[PDB]
Amino acid sequence: QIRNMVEPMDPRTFVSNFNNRPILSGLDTVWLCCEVKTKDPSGPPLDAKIFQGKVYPKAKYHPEMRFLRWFHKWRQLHHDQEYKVTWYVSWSPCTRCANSVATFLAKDPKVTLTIFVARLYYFWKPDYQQALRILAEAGATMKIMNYNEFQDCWNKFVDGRGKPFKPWNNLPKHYTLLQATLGELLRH
Amino acid sequence: QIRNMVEPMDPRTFVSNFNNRPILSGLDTVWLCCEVKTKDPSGPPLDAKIFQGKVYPKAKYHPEMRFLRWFHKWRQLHHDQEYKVTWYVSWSPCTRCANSVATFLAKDPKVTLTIFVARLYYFWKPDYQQALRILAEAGATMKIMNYNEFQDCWNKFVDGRGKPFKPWNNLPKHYTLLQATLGELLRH
Ligand SMILES: [Zn+2]
Ligand SMILES: [Zn+2]
Repeated sequence: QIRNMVEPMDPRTFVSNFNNRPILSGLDTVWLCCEVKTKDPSGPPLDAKIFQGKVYPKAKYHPEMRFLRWFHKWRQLHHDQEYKVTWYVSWSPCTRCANSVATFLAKDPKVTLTIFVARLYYFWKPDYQQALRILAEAGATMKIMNYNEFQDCWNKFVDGRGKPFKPWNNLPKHYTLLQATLGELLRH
Repeated sequence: QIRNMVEPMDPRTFVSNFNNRPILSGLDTVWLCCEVKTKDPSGPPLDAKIFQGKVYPKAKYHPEMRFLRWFHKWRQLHHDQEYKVTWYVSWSPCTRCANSVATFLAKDPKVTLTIFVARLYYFWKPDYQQALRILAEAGATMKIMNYNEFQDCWNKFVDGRGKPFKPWNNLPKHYTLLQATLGELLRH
């Protein structure tokens, strides 16, 4: 049970940065909730951690970059086998980071990433639209966080204090918008 | 010109009821701006009108239903030829209105409708989704109002007032959302 493997983030912090209002400003931070497993989806969570970084460049200090460096040294300490990573990230990847995660997934065919985004990041600038396409073109499975993944993220990475998940009104309103957007953007 | 054929609506009313923030309810009414034309769209508009209806049932007082009765009476006064109707309605259609318009478009292969919605109405509830999916059958061309269609509507149906149309913030961002949602819902 990964609640001990990580240093769970604050409830007032989660409700703020994982709010899925598609157009939102005032959140300068992107929170990545990481989780490593084997080619199995049914066994134990093998390792887990929470990265965070601020959005202004350099992109070398972004929570998807902190992951890529961490997972490089971590892959060394464990045996060569197929891994299944999955992210619960607050904002979608930026443009430079999407290129890094693509070069990574390309070199290393044993890992297969799955990113759940709470919000799509600059879904209107066409640079960021091809960033999402770059990822799904490298093998990364891109999805929108729905009620289950918001809940499953609360249980696993928060000071839940046994408290159960409290969903805001307009969650599936925003979900239907964001899924359909990600659906159109990835379409080719 | 058609600013003369109708009873132009108020400027403060148009920005109010045609604002395209995908999520809205503080809005009790639905506004339908109609326009009938010939086979050739490069000709002038034959007639035009503004309907109104409150959003609560029965659907008999919905602005797309007042049209269906009005257009039946108007059809008689002219010779039979092919009409190209186009709506600029603020909310998308409800479920029962969509049945009317589908069966209506079915009786008369000479009419071809084009509906421009400013917002999708209850785009998350699953029946209101096959609601748009009906009109898509029986031929209705479904589209989202982008800036051009908002502008063209101000010109034709709004008491211009000698002040220019000022488009509201995030209009083409909201367009991306609603355009993506509608697109996915119609293939679904
Ligand atoms: Zn980045
Ligand atoms: Zn109706």
